[PDB]
Amino acid sequence: SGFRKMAFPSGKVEGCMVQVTCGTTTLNGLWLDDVVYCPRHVICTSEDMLNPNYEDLLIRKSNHNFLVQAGNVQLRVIGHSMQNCVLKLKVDTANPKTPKYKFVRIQPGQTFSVLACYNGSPSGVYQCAMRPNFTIKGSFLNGSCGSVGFNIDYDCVSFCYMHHMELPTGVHAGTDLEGNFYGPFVDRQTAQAAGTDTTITVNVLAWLYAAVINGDRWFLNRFTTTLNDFNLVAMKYNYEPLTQDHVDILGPLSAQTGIAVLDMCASLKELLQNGMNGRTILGSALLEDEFTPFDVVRQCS
Amino acid sequence: SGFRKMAFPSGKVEGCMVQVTCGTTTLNGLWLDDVVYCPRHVICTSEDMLNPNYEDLLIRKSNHNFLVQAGNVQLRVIGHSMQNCVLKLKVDTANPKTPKYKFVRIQPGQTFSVLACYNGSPSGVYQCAMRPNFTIKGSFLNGSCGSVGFNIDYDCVSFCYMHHMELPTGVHAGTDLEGNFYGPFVDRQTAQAAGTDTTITVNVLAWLYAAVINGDRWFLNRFTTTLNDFNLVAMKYNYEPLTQDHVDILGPLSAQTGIAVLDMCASLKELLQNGMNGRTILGSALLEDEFTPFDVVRQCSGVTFQ
Ligand SMILES: O=C1CCc2ccccc2N1
Ligand SMILES: [Cl-]
Repeated sequence: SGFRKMAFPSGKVEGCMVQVTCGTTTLNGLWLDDVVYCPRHVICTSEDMLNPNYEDLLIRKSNHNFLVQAGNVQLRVIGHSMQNCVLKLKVDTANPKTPKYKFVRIQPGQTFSVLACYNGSPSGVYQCAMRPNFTIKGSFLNGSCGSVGFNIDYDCVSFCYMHHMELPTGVHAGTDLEGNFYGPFVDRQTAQAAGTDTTITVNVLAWLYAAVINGDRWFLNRFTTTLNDFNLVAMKYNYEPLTQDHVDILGPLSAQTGIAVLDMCASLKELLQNGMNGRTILGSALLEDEFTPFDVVRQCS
Repeated sequence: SGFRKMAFPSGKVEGCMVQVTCGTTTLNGLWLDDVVYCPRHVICTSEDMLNPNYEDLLIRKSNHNFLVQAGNVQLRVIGHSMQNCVLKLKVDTANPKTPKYKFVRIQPGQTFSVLACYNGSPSGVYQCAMRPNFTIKGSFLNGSCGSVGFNIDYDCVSFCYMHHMELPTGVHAGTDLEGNFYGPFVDRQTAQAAGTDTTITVNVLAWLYAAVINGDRWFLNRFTTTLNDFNLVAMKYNYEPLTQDHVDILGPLSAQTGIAVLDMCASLKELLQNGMNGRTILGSALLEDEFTPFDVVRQCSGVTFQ
C-alpha cells in the first residue's frame, strides 16, 4: 500500500533526447527514426522572437545551421521542415534506440510524465496534468525547451507534449508533437496569460478513492447526491462539471470500495463547503486533482 | 520556474531489473555486472517467515533452485552467498546495461528515486526521503520486494535502498545494497513497529528557501531566533532538532536569497503557530519535508524572483 505521484519509467525516452543548436540557442530535440523534433523557435534571435516570420526565417537557414548532438556524436542534418510550431530535422542516421511510439494529443484532465532535459541530457522525471486552462504546472529552467511529455501503454510510448515556454504566472505551455499548442498560446515573445484555471473534479474523486483504498476514510459520510445538485456546488467552487462519462470511468473504484460516485460526490461536496476540518487526506492539506481514475487503478491494483 | 517532486531518469536502473523466483516466491533483483542482488527472504516459505534461519535455508539451496529472468533471457546462476539481509546470485553473463554505479548508505532526511517494479518490470518512479524513524512512505504492492532506491548525481548511479517489507502502519522498510537494514528492523514477520516519526526540519527550511527563490515572500517576518529557542519550539510540533550542521548546509540558500538561516527559522516557528491561513507554498497547504538543500539547488535557478 501507499500512494505517490508516480512518473512512467523514462528509459525508453532518455534514449531519444538529443541537443539542438541554431546560432546561440541550445535546447532539446526528440530523435525518433531518422527525424529530430524541437520547437521551431530555436531558429529565433531575441529580436526575432518579438514578431517572428518563421516561413521567412526558415528558408533563410540550411542543414549545417543545425548542430544536432547525441552525446559526443554529431548527427548530419540532411533536411529541415516545419510542421505547425515544431521543427523536423531529417538526419543521416535512424535512432537505433527508437521505441515503439505514436504521437497523441491528450485532453485536459489527463496526466503524463515529463522528462525535464538540459543540453539534450535527461535531468528529472515528474508527473503532470494538462490543466483545464491548457497549462501544466511544470518545473522548467532555461534550456528545458524541447523536453517531452509522454505516457507508456504496455511497450508503446505515446508522446503528447513538447515544452515551448514559461508564462508570467510560473506555469508552462507547449505543443503536441505535431506542433499544435495546448491552449490559446503562440510561440512569440508577447503578452500571454494563463486563463483562470478550474479543479479537475473526476481526478479529485479518483484521489478520494485512492485515500479510502489506503485506509483514509474520515471524509466519508452516509449521504449521496445528484449530478445537478453537485455540479451547482462544483460550478461555485471553480470545479469542472462532472459528466455521466466521469461517473462511469470511476465505476471500478466505486466497485472496489463500496462508495458510489454520487456517495463520494457527497463527501467532496462537504469538503468544499466545510473544508478538511484540519485533517489531511493521503498526506495532503489540498484536494489533489492531478491523479486520473486510471492513475489510481494502475498504481493501487 | 516551478517546483516539483522530481525523480531521477530511471533508464540506467530499468536496464538492471530482473525477476528472481525461489519456490513459489517471485520478486525483483538488481543485475549489476555478473551479480543479481535480491532480498534474502525470497528463500523463505510459510513457516520460515517468523524465525528464518537464513544460513540453514541457504546451505540447502543449489544454483538451479534460483530461476532468474531478464525479460525473456533466463540467466543461469553459477554461485550464491549472503551479505547481511541481501542475497547475491552469481550468473554466467555480466549485464551489458550495467551503468557506472556505487553503493552508499544514506542518513535520515536524504532523498532518492524509487523505481517500483513487479516481476522484474518497472511500473513507475517517485521520490522518497529516509524518515527519521528509518522508514520511507512508498507505494509498494505485493511483488515489489527487490525494487531499489537510487540517486544519479553526474552519470553515476548511487544505489542506497532495496525494498524488503511493509510495516503495519503502511510505511516501508528496507536495506542498503550491503543488506544492512535502515532502522531497528529485521527480515522476520515477528511484530515490529516504526518509531514515532518527526518532520525533517532542515528539509522544511530548504523548501521555504525554494518558495522565496520562486518569488513567494508572504511567510517571512521581521523576527529572528536563537538556534536553541527554535529547537525548543520546533520539537513541540514533532520536528527534528536543527543542528549547526543543518545550519551550515543551508548557508548557500541563505546567501542566494539573503535571508539568514535563523531568520528563516523564525518564519517556520510562525508557520507552525499560525498554519497557512488559506494560502499554499509551491502548490502545497502543508510544510513539505522531502526536499533536501541539495535537491533545492539542483532543481532551482541561480537567480531569485525577488
Ligand atoms: O511492500 C509490500 C511488501 C509485500 C506486500 C504484501 C501484501 C500487501 C502489501 C505489500 N507491500
Ligand atoms: Cl546521506
